[PDB]
Order: sequence, then structure tokens, then C-alpha cells
Amino acid sequence: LEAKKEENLADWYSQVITKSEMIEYHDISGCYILRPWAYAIWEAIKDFFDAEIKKLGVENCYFPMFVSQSALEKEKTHVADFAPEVAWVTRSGKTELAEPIAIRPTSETVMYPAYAKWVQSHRDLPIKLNQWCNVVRWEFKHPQPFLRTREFLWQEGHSAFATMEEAAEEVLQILDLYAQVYEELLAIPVVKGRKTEKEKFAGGDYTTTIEAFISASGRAIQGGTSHHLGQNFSKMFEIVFEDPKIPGEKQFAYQNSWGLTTRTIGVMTMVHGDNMGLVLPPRVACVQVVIIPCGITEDKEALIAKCNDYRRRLLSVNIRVRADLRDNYSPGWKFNHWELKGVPIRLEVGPRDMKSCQFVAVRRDTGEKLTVAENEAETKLQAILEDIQVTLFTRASEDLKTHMVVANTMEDFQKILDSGKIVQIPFCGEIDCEDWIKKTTAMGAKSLCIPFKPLCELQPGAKCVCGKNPAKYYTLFGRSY
Amino acid sequence: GLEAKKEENLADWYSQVITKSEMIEYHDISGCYILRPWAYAIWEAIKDFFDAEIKKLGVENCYFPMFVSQSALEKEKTHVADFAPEVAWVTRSGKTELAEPIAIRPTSETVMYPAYAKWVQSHRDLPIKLNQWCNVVRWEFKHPQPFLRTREFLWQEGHSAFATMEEAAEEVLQILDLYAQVYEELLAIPVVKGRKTEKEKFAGGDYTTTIEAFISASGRAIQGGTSHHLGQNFSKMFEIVFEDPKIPGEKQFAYQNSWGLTTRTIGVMTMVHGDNMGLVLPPRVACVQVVIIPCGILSEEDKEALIAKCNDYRRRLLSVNIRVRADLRDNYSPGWKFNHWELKGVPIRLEVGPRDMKSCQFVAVRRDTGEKLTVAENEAETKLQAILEDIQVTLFTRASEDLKTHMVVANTMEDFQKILDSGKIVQIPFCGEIDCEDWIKKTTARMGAKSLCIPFKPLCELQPGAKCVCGKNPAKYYTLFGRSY
Ligand SMILES: Cc1ccccc1CNC(=O)c1nccnc1NCc1ccccc1C
Ligand SMILES: Cc1ccccc1CNC(=O)c1nccnc1NCc1ccccc1C
Ligand code: PRO
Ligand code: PRO
Ligand SMILES: [Sr+2]
Ligand SMILES: [Sr+2]
Ligand SMILES: [Sr+2]
Ligand SMILES: [Sr+2]
Ligand SMILES: [Sr+2]
Ligand SMILES: [Sr+2]
Ligand SMILES: [Zn+2]
Ligand SMILES: [Zn+2]
Repeated sequence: LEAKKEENLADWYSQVITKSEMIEYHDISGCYILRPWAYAIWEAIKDFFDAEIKKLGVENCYFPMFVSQSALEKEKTHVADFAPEVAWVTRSGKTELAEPIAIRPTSETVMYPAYAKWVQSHRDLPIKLNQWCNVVRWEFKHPQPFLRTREFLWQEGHSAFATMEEAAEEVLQILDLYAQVYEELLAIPVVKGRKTEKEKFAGGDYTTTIEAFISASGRAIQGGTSHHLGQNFSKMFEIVFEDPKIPGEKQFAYQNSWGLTTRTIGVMTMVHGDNMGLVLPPRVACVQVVIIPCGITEDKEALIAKCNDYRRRLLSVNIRVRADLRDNYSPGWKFNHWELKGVPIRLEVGPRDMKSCQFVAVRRDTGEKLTVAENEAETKLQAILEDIQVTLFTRASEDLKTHMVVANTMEDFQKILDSGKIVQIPFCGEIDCEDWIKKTTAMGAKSLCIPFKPLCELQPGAKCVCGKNPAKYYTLFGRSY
Repeated sequence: GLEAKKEENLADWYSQVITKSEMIEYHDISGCYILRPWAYAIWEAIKDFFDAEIKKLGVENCYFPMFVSQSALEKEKTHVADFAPEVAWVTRSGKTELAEPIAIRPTSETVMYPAYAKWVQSHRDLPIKLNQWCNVVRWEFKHPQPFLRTREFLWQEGHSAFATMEEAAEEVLQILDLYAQVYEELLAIPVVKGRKTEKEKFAGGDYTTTIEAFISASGRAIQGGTSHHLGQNFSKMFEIVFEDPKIPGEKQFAYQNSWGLTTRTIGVMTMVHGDNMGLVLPPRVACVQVVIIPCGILSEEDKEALIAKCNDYRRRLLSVNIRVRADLRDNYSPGWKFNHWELKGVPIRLEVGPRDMKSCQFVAVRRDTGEKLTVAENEAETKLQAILEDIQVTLFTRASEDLKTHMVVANTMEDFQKILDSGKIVQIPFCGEIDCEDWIKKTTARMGAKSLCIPFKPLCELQPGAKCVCGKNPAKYYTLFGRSY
């Protein structure tokens, strides 16, 4: 690895995702190849998230990718902010189609016409559906793998309820699931809050989000969204049901939508990566422990059989293990090779170590070498793997606890912002006031989220940073990624 | 209920079954359809089986971009010219025309193999075995059918690259056998293995092996999956070269394969095993093998014990890994739940009446035969298990017999069209020419019979010196002919 993280971060990120065999560059700008090393992280998120949403009653399905030109113009506010971001298919071959067809930037306009046919009574509720698919967002910003891409994989769960109470209860349920994915699988602490009126989902009531922080660039990034659509989309697609007790009364449905993309892997690379390469948390690592024979220079057949000893012993306790037993490369090459890929534990077996009933476990995060007896293999490695997961989170929590501050004035909010930090400021919550913030912070700082539990309680009567309107709440501000 | 009959109008019967079973919902755009969770669970059941089998062969999962460039598609010329009229093109961002239209993938050959060239440099960089589960757009202007003939479908596509051609030719038949296991062991659908003719083969590749199924209701056959050996025709155009391990400087081209399996599997399952009373699911891919339905609806205290007895059955059937659901919904009638789960094709319906609860009795109803057999509260773990395996074999026996009745052999063009108009598929001696294959489709329609596959094990060996049905060229093999979807 030639680039450093504190110096050239952009070139460091490109070398890390490629040398770790996670990302391969295509030739259409905005598209990237998810190699099996990075795809195994996405499946680990799928098998965890799917097991949680199916407890809540959500069922997986799949909807068409194509949207007709008439279906996109059904919800006016939904097509406003999405019009410049949508890609249209106008012909197949050299034959122009009947009507231009769009690729889905989101499946709200595709499913809700079907929700209207399925919802006809109170018994046909609640509907809870989810799908793992791909979407196209034709944005004119600089693409970066995982983080910002035109095409990306995600999940989108759409749920219609008969009451606003049960709909509001699922919004916070899904948002806390997204928090578990970042904190308990990726070891990334995030801040849960609400979006402002300018950066909320178009055509919806309110948007909840989780904001992760990257100390290498001093920028924050949104990791997931969970919107409460209210009756906005159900009033335009005629998603109504009959009241169970009152005869003849028909009430509109209350709908929610929530999503989580593959930038979860990107934030993991940005938060835990170092100048030695990738760093995978043991919870999502494709290979947790790699076994490498050392000191090879004819008693070698026993050393290989002893590496196969640790390999099968770790498989029975259900620990993802890989045995690199290639004779083409030196043990020093394998050390560099698997450190770039982020394998949490390196299991070194030497000739004298084998005959001594001991081995060496090297931690990817700290580089510490711990000699472990042969009998304690399954139990000590299970303890170090759990310790690496927490260590990556505590160190990430320390960088988030110290880079998030409070500022009540504009110049002190401006000063701390240029020091690579995100700030919570008393904010009035107006669009015309937020545009001025991004105009004077310059690249300019945008709103991140209105945190549920802010760092400090807002003083009653305290004004906003603009000095003209009274402040409504503390809003986390900063530059986005 | 069901407003159509399978023998009367199969087209309307197909629309009623796929929708009333809550599998397919129609989309605003023709040719595109919605995969509801009941149909998606059938595809997920195929996924967990086929994924674990290719994992044992060294294949790893990944995901490639859905957009292909105009330069990469025009590399292999024979491949693009055959796919060109069905390639959806992205030509607009918002209300602005792009300076260079990009295409949506109808297959990921021209997308992955450029990356295969960068990865393959040494001999140890082989073999590369990569698979991906994704959707594919093939915007054909022909008559669309749900599952069977859709413009967008979910599928899997594995792309392998080997150093020697022996391992490549070996894996083609390995994947082809896995496709047969998906249809025979799981879907209980008998398939015939064979190679595709030069007309129906994969353009730009070497040879194409495929599986074929028969639908007795329409008398038409259908392709269930393909496994193409690409040879070096693709590695030569994308420069996928590896240095020779012994000969210094000399670089060799890699032998490649490609295989795909689509969601058409579900449509073939519904077309073959579906009856006039709804869907019929094989117990292997059954999302719900047995359904507990509390029937008999007075005594609310005993009625609570009836729901309690339902949970005991659902709790005991889980210990034997029998997929069970207890429909304890107090907002639906038991008669509603009967035909509702019958339309979904649940293999067994476990009904429990109040008199049966107070007498060590319960009734199990088979979906394939409709046998209402009363079983005691003792063999609930063994009898239902014996029925589930008896349902799987019975469905496969009816379909394997239907194939033997309608797959015959004819040696003259006269006997060809006669048995073809009887709703059967026929194995004929064929010369293998593209022009002769086009003449067969035109003559047998005056609706045209197409070549299905060249069976590896035909019904009869070609007699030495046999002539084709055309009479102008010697026959090379027996080919399965018949009308197709
Ligand atoms: C901003 C930009 C710049 C250049 C090109 C394209 C794009 C657009 N693409 C995205 O915003 C993006 N890309 C990958 C993964 N997640 C994403 N959204 C993030 C996202 C979207 C929806 C729900 C939840 C989340 C976390
Ligand atoms: C023929 C037609 C008519 C009208 C509109 C569109 C289409 C095209 N549709 C397909 O080719 C299709 N559709 C769904 C499932 N499998 C498919 N191919 C079948 C298939 C392809 C590749 C590998 C394996 C299989 C079994
Ligand atoms: O696009 C979005 O942001 C929401 C969440 C997933 C579905 N729609
Ligand atoms: O499209 C096809 O038919 C082949 C098989 C999967 C990849 N390409
Ligand atoms: Sr009213
Ligand atoms: Sr009302
Ligand atoms: Sr492999
Ligand atoms: Sr040469
Ligand atoms: Sr050569
Ligand atoms: Sr001749
Ligand atoms: Zn203000
Ligand atoms: Zn001929």
C-alpha cells in the first residue's frame, strides 16, 4: 500500500478496495464490480437483516425494475426531486419503443399500484414486503465505490398499515435494525435522528436516518433511511380499506418505506481501514482466521497436517477459516496478502511451535502476537475474535465522541467545522435559513439529522444561528460524503 | 375459486392460477410481472439448493454491473448480432438525451470477460468460477407469458474459465446434471438432456447443452436451462490469456463456459402439476408443506383447547423439520382457508375438528390426489412424513408417464406432422442443416415445429446410412422436434 490514509485519502480508498480484491473497475463511469470478497460482506448483512425483518412479519418478494412514463407522474412531489436522477430506456435495438420506460430509482410507484389491488378490506392489512435488488440514481457527482454509485444494491421494505400508530412503531423498529447492522455487525457507531424539511424524502411526512462519521475526511454520511409516508402515497394510488366495525366507512392506508444500500461496506472500509489495508470486523469477515505455515526450509508433512488440524478444529466450532498452503509464495508474502484483505486473526504455525503444542495468533487491528496452547485453540480464538469486534467499535466510538461537539454561535460553528468535526447547533429549521448556512460555510455544510437524544438540552427562548428566527432544536451539521 | 378449466382454455386457466395463488401480479408494462412472496419462496428454495451445489465446485458468488458499453458488446461480433434486436438501451437522463447510449444486459458475457482478462495473467490465476443472481432484460416483441416468456426475469449465470479444455467440457455436464436435479429431485419434473442444434445454439460459442420439458396441456415443449461451452471464441476476443507454466513467453487462451437458470422453472412447475383446483407444489420446494386449519366452528372453553391442540401439532411437526404453518386467524372462515391454501398448492391440509380432538383423531388431506385420510394423534410425525414423500413421487410418476406417452419416434415427414398434430413431440433423423430446420418449421405449420434438443441418449440409435426427413442429406442424429414456447 503506497498511499496513506491521513494524507491522500481518495487514492488510499481506491488502492484498498482493489488490492483487497473487493472492487474491480468497469468501463461505464459510475459502475463497479462487487468481487466475492466484498460480496460475502453483503450476504452477511442480508442473512442478518432478513432474519430480523421476517420476525416482524415482513416477507421477501421482487417487483419489476421498469416504470412506465404515466406511473412516474402519479405522485407529483415524488417525481420532482427524482426527475433529473432517473434513467430512461427508449428503444430495444434499433426499434423505438411505444413509450419511454424508466429504470427504478425507487419502487414506490411500482408497488403501490399493486398495493391498491391487494388492499380491499381491514383484513388485508398489514402488508409488509421487502426485496433485495438494484436501483439506478443518475447523479452528476463524483462516483466512488459503495459510497456514491449510479447503480448500487440495496433492500427496500414497503409496509402499509391501517393506523398511524402501528406505522409509526415500525419506522423506529426498522431504524433500530439499521443501527444494529452498523454497530453490531460493522462495529460503526451511528447517530439516530430525523431529517430536515429540505433533506427529507419527497412527498413523505418525515424521514428518520442514521449518520455515520469518517474521521479521515471529517465528513459524515447517511447509512440508512426509514420514512413515514403517512397517507400521502395512499391518497394518490387509492390504497383504501373498509372499517371493520363501522359499516361503509373507508379509510386511507398509512405507509412506510425504508432502505439500506451497499455503502455499509464503504463506511466499514473508511472507519476501520489503515495504511496496511482493509480491516474486517470478525462479525462480517468472510474469513476470520487464516492459517499460514511458517519456517519452511523433511518433517514438513507434519506441519501441513497440523495446519489441517487447526482448520478442521475451527470449522466444528463454526469459525470461518482459510488455510493458505501455497508453495508458490513465501510466508512473508502471505502475511502481506491477507493483511490487505482484512482477515482479523492470523494463525502462524512454526516447526518448533508444532512440536511444542502452541501457535501464534496475530491480531489484524493492533498487530499483537499472542502465543496460545494447542488445547485452547477454539476457546482463545473465539475470545480474541470477540475482542477485536469490540476494540474496533470502541476506537470508532472514541473518534465519534470526540469529533462531535456543540456550538451556539456562527463563527464558533464555522471554526470547529473547519477543524474536521461535525457540530450540533441550535437551528430554526427553515429551508431559506439552511441554504444560507451552506452558502457561508464555504463544499458548504449541509444538515445531517435532528438527533433524537442531543448532547445538550436546548435552552427555551434561544435563537437560531441565523439570529432572526427562534431555534426549534439542535441539528447535527457537517459536510457530507 | 377458479373461473377457468385447464382443458378448456389453458391461457385463462394459467392467469387464474398464478394470481389466485398470489404468485403473479400484473405490471403496467406488458411482459413485466410481479413476483409475490409465494412465488419468490419457490425461487428461494431453488436458490438454497443450487447455491450449495455450486459452492462445492469452487464457484463463488459476486455481482457485476447491469450496463454494458457499446465497445465491449461489439468485441465478439457473433454474440452481439444475435442479441442486438432485444437489447434495451438507456438513452435519456431526465429529459436530456445522452451523448452515448448505454445498454442493459441481456447476458453478462461482454461485462464480466473484460474483467477476466485483467485478472488472468498467470496459470495459478485459473480456474475462475464466478456466479451471480440478478435480473436480465430481453425485450423481445413476441407474445409474453408469466414465468415462461418474460421481458425481465430473475436468474443465475455462472461463468467459468479453465486452462485446459477437459475441465471445461467436464463442468458443462456437471452443471447440466445439477439443472436436471433441480427439475427432477425438487420440482418433480422429468427432463431430457441433449445438445442444441447449430440454429438454436449460443451464437459465438462452441456447443450448447440444454434440458427440455414437456407440457401435456398444450403439447408444447420448453427449454428449462442451458449450459454452453464457449471454448476460446470469447477469450480470443477479450484477450483472456495466461502464461504457459513451462514454455517461456508462450501465452495460451483460456477455455470458458457459461450456464443459466431462470425463474421459468416455476412456470414449468405450475403448467405441469397444476390442476383445475389451483396450484400443486412439490414437497421439496414447498414453502409450507402442511397447514394447520382449525375447523368445526359453541363451547369457547373447548374452542380455546382446539387452538391449543393446533399449536401442539405445529410444535410437534417442527421437530421433524416438516415445514408447518398454523392458520389460527380468527378473521377468516375455515371454509375460506380450505380453498385458499388449496389454491396455493400446500401438499397436506391438517384439519382438526372438535370431535376429532376429543377422540385422538385428525384428518390429513393430500393435494395431489385429494385423499381424505383420518390419522390418530400418534403417527402425526411419521404418517405426514410418509405422505410428503409419497406426494413427491406421485407427482413425478404422472409427469414421467406423460412424457413417455407423447415422446415418440418418426422416420418420415409424413409420420412427422401426423403425430405432431396429436399434441406430441417426436424424435426424427435430422441432417443438422439450418436450412432444413427452417423448412421443417414452415411445412409442419401448413404453429411451426422447432428443434428442441439432440438427446444424448435417444429413444433409438440411428441406423447406419439413415436419411433425414428432408431426403436430400444424410441424417447425423436423432433430434427432438415439436412446438415450443
Ligand atoms: C450521490 C451520487 C453520486 C454519484 C453517482 C450516484 C449517486 C447516487 N447514489 C447514491 O446516493 C448511493 N450510491 C451507492 C449506495 N448508496 C447510495 N445512496 C444511499 C442511500 C440511498 C437510499 C436509501 C438509503 C441509502 C443509504
Ligand atoms: C421468449 C420471449 C417472448 C416474449 C418476451 C420475452 C421473451 C424472452 N424471455 C425469455 O427468454 C425468458 N423469460 C423468462 C424466463 N426465462 C427466459 N428464458 C429462458 C432461459 C434463458 C437463459 C437461460 C436459461 C433459460 C431457461
Ligand atoms: O428511496 C428511498 O429512500 C426509500 C427507502 C427505500 C424505498 N424508498
Ligand atoms: O444467456 C445465456 O443463455 C448464457 C447462460 C448464462 C450466461 N449466458
Ligand atoms: Sr366518511
Ligand atoms: Sr375516513
Ligand atoms: Sr473458488
Ligand atoms: Sr506462440
Ligand atoms: Sr498459444
Ligand atoms: Sr445433398
Ligand atoms: Zn435559522
Ligand atoms: Zn434434412
